[PDB]
Amino acid sequence: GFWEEFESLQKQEVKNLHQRLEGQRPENKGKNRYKNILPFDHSRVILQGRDSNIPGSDYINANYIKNQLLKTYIASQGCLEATVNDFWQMAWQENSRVIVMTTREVEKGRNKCVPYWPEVGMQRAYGPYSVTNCGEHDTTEYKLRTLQVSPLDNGDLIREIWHYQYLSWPDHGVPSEPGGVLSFLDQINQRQESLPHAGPIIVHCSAGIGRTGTIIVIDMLMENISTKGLDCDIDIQKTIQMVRAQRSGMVQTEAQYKFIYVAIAQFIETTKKKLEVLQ
Repeated sequence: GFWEEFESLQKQEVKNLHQRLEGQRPENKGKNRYKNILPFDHSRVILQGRDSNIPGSDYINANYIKNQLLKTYIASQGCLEATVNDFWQMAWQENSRVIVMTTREVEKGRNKCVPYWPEVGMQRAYGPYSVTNCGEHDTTEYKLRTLQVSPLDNGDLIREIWHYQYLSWPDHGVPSEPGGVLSFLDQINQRQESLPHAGPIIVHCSAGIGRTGTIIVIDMLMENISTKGLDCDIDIQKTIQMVRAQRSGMVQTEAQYKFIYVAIAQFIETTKKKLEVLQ
């Protein structure tokens, strides 16, 4: 009786998998970069520590993404000034220890993301959290900032968060070679794997679907390969569709689509050459 009746209610939620009502509350209008790029209600990140008596207080334009054909991710839009505190609430509650920013703050005179970290050696509050930038390391393609975050009501409860910003991947194109992105993801994965208890990796660009979707799909495919071997079914189209069921529009452009193929092809060839050496 019960499970059959329950299944009859599971039906409605299946059909509702494409709704994006929360992002359309009038209270949330200033929290979106684009009125038409909204998180699916079913997978949206719901902010805690907020007053449920205030409509929209739980909102952020971001969704959980998991590899439903295999670690997990959050795909987020890039901060507006009005949403920087919301971003830090999200990172704290999810226990995220790695942030992956795939955009510059401004590209070609267009705002993409406001900075939500302090300069090195600076400490400041973002709502009820204190964030300190403890140091930076520059490579040719990306910058790593080590942030220390703690609740203002619990000052000694410190978490280190590693913030990786890719600097050479414009919203209007893709990198000329995939090597930079592949080594960037290798460092990110080494960091994440070193922390079994860490929450989802937070990945963002400007709208949170283009470069964000592209880098997440590359990472999931690399994971699949590293786990199953070079024998595995690599189905890029299927992987993208799976990720699109969780946040609308992930992997936006034809250049991004081709870049996934180019990145994975190089990853496979590099892997094969190393294995050839070991045998």
